[PDB]
Amino acid sequence: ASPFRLASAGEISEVQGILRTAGLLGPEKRIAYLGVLDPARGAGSEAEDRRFRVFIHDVSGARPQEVTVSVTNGTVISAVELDTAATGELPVLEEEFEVVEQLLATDERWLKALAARNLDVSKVRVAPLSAGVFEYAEERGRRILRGLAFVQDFPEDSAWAHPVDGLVAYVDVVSKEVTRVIDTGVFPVPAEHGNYTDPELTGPLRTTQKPISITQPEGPSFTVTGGNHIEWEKWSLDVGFDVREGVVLHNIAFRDGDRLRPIINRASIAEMVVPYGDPSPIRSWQNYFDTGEYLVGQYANSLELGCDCLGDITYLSPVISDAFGNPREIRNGICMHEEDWGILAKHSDLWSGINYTRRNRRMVISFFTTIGNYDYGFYWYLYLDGTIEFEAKATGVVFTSAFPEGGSDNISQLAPGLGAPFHQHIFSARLDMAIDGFTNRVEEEDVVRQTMGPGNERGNAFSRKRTVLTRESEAVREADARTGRTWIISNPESKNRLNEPVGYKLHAHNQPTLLADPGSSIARRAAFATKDLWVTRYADDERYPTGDFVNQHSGGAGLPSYIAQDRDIDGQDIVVWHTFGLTHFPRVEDWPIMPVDTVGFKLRPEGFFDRSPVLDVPAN
Amino acid sequence: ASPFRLASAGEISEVQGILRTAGLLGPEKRIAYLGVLDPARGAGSEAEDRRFRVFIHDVSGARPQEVTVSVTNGTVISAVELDTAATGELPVLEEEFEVVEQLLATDERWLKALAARNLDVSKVRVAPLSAGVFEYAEERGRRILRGLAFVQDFPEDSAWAHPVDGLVAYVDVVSKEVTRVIDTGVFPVPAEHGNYTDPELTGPLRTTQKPISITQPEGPSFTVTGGNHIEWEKWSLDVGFDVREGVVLHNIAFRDGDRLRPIINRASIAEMVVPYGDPSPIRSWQNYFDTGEYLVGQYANSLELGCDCLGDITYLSPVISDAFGNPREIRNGICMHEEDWGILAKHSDLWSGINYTRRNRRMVISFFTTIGNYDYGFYWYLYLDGTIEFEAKATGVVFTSAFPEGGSDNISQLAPGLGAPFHQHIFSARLDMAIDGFTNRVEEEDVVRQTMGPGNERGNAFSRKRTVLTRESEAVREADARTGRTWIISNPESKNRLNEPVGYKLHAHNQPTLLADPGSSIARRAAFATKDLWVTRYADDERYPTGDFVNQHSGGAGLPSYIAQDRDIDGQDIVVWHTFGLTHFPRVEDWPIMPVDTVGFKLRPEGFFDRSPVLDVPAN
Ligand SMILES: [NH3+]CCc1ccccc1
Ligand SMILES: [NH3+]CCc1ccccc1
Ligand SMILES: [Cu+2]
Ligand SMILES: [Cu+2]
Ligand code: NA
Ligand code: NA
Repeated sequence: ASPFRLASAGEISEVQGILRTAGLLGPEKRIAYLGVLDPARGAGSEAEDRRFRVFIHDVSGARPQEVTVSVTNGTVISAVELDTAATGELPVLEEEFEVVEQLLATDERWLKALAARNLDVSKVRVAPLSAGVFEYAEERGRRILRGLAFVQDFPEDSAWAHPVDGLVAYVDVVSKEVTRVIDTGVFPVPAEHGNYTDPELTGPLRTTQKPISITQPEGPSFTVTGGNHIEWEKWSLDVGFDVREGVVLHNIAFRDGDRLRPIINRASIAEMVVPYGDPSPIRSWQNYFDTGEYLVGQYANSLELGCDCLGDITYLSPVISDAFGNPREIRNGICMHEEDWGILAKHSDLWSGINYTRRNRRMVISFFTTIGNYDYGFYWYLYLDGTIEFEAKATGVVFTSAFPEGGSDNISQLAPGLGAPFHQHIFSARLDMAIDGFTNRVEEEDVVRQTMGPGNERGNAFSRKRTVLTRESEAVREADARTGRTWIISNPESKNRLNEPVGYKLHAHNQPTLLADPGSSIARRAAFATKDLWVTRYADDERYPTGDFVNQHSGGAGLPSYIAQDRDIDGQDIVVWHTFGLTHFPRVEDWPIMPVDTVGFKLRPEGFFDRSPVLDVPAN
Repeated sequence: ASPFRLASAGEISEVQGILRTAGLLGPEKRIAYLGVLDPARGAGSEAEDRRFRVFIHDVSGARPQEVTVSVTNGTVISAVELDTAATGELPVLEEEFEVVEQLLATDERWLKALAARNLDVSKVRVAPLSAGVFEYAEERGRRILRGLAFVQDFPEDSAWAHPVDGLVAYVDVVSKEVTRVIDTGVFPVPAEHGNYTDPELTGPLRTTQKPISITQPEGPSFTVTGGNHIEWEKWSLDVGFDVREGVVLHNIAFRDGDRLRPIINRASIAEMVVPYGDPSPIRSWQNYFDTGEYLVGQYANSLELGCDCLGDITYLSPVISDAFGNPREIRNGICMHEEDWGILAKHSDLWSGINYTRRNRRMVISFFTTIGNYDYGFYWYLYLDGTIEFEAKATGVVFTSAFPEGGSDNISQLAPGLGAPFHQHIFSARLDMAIDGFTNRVEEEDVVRQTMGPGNERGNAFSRKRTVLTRESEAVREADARTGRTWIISNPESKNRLNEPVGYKLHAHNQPTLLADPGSSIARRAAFATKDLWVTRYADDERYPTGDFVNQHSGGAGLPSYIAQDRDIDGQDIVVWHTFGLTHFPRVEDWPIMPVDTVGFKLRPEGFFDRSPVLDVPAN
């Protein structure tokens, strides 16, 4: 009954039928993106209109189309031809991954480069890398992928251990032309293997780990109704899934007594970028937006019980469309479980004699995605005390290069001859806030140091200051760890029992933002990544910090264009966009497969409740 | 057999006997501190000399004594009379907690202040707060406590909800004189109770939490030998316990193949300070060093199975001395267990077809302490991949005041009439490093941004720079979150297979340091807390960042005096002191008992190993 339910196989088949009947999905068409649209502001009409947005690619070279479909009424709502030279290309198709390698294997310039290196072309894998926008005028309006090569000594070999440096090719995947092959010189192909399942590399496996058993003899404390509605320890929310963003959280709310209080209308990771800091011409163009260009949701793993998710696990299996509009299930794509989380609160009082201890727990909602060499886990946590936390776990295999003779200022050496270019992993969380409703505002809170003097004779005082962000033009903010800077989202029209506005405080990790030169192509295309915090006024069509079509867009779309409208955000329907990321100088310990590193953020109640919300938690 | 074993009841009884026989422990003497001394550098003689350091207080007013005892040979090694006016007073005695309230209850000025407020003196509890050093010349050389009052409506009432503001008293606890009573005016005593076990406050307890069962059907993967030596997943270490510092980690080392490699010689939290930022004369003197002044180890809780520690738990029960030299056990004072910790490493490879997943776990060593209103958990974590992490968990009851009419810039309002002054909780970790041995150095690592130009035509490059700290005078460092600043401890004489020095990287949380004016008394006494990182050359007697006798020391002892020696630290036996802390602006949700907040730091291998150290972990 819920308009926020997951898309079903039947809905996707109906979309495919509507498009077919309308003449929009013939045999030369491919679906590059398909997703349900959220209800507009004002779904209180209960008139359910399940609408889907579709990006349709044309393999014959005709212009692509953005189509909106009403599955409820069986109609096409709108269909617009896209000018990709102006507004950007469609996301990379899974079926284009092979095309780079296959085209190159019959190009004379590529074959000559391999022959000079004594490489068998049947061993050479080619990574299909997004192109970006640089100095090649001939690429504007064309669908380009760039290719970097790795040697596979045998079919179960890890190709990442054998980069072929000094070589890169550009391919037009629609017209099937190799447009350029660039060979800056021969580098030795690193010879050591990186096969982390080879007993010669691992040695004998440890026998010292004894089992840890986590069970729930009465089952879990959360309930799932309607397929994707979760109720857990006064929290209520809907778990969505989008092929671009992955897991999306809707209608996060907290039952405070008899009253269901909204906190967040929609939470997602709306973009992620991995820019590389190696100035070599072979890789200086390399920045992939795994979300916006590749769509991380369509690469979600099936998660195995007792390996990926441990404990009493409830799964969701989201449905997405393949390139022809057929439904395909991602079996066990989302894991859902609660975890013990240590001490919640504890006091032994010298005067009252009362000893008091309570335990914490958190609800975990997660998925894993794999795009090429990298693997990422996305984890949302809900805590008993009202805290909401996000954590990204980065693992997989680092992207490699040769390590030059005489060293490098921009590459780490991992093994003899083997390098790993410096890079960042930068995320954008899009938080459509609804603190006690939709009239919200953001204040920047700084610690204030005070000088010794009158009214502060002992020089011990310190304070804090809050600055309201009133218009979008002043709502692009930077971190300041030294002054303890945080941001508070409050509802100036809803007060707690002390007559203060209710709020939530955003705690950032204060890691470095985008390091590239502000005049670079990547600074223009990933402008969101240059600042820690952006606040916009809510609009239906402002969904991604980089715009709708990231692939080969020249720059400036998304957040810089949104905030230029300079709209009123003081007690309005607002959206918080938080940039956070890891700066990765690879270490020897990251090779041949990298242990998880993490980054994220959290939101804690700030006078949202009238006292601690966990006084009613029982003793274990 | 190990010189790092825990003190036993028999050893403490022998210390008591040696002191008695030597004439040093008559009936007017009290032991204010007793602890075993670590072996000197060069214990390879195997000549075990178990030595104990003792601070002996004299209740008759004679000068106190520092005594060193050899329990092995049954001799007093040294006994020095202390000039407390010069070098500081001894730590607060547990038996002095009562004395403040009892003396005040017969003082006419105190009784008059209570009568003006219509307060029953039999209801008024008085907190025994450390005095610091301020403008009262008459306190130099005297053992002073200051008292702040709270009303207990009945014996099981939480007194913290009823602060008596506008009133403070100073007491000489040796001569039993009330030296001053200060009454700046009447404030209403907040009337609401804060009794978090009162069903009228909690409402009916939740029935929705179902059990989480964590068991180890084959027992734990770690072994304990010799009472306190731990072996777990290639880690080896000794767990010590000191009445001042609490849990101390010794000889942390990692078995890399057939070779046992040292990492950290001694790890402890060597100080902690809670400075308050309320400029009111009633509280502007208030800064307690829970470690240095009160000794957090002697207030360690007995931890209950299934409440404080959940899972397959191994306990230690450390032994300490009471004020007369009798052994007393802290039953179940240290919990020890391993925990599942999610995904360790994961990759699904598009070219090799291999799917690979491994799970992480951590070894946990923790204790909890309670000093008055506050409770703290100290957690050390060891991870499979070589990471070492510390986490402090702060909970308990916030220290309260009245909330003034018309508001305050330095106090939060928690309930009608009830305030909580702003404060910080600042810790000092003392890390006696031994990375692959004792020849170590520290480098400060910053991200380096690069400008668009020749050699960086696309403006994408970025790098890093490392600066060696060569002398103590340049080894007082500040955080810089914006440039991603970390610190690497390396051994320039031990190289990994890539011929780079082995190292470990220290990752700080980059929270604000001490906020008080640099000319204040607390900035001088807690100088360690003004900077994030200090490096000293190892010396036997340089144990605490604040000096040996913190109580009523005028300032400058400890780290500023150590680093003034300007010793060589480039490839030497060094000690890293890391300051980290929480800045606490209390929120309504912290009342009436506060949910845990956390802070800490971690160290990760940086080219310590020749590849990932967890390739030999088996599939679950
Ligand atoms: N992660 C997106 C870039 C990529 C895609 C496929 C193989 C290697 C790298
Ligand atoms: N935590 C050390 C200060 C303190 C000691 C006893 C009661 C309240 C406060
Ligand atoms: Cu990385
Ligand atoms: Cu606090
Ligand atoms: Na909003
Ligand atoms: Na050392």
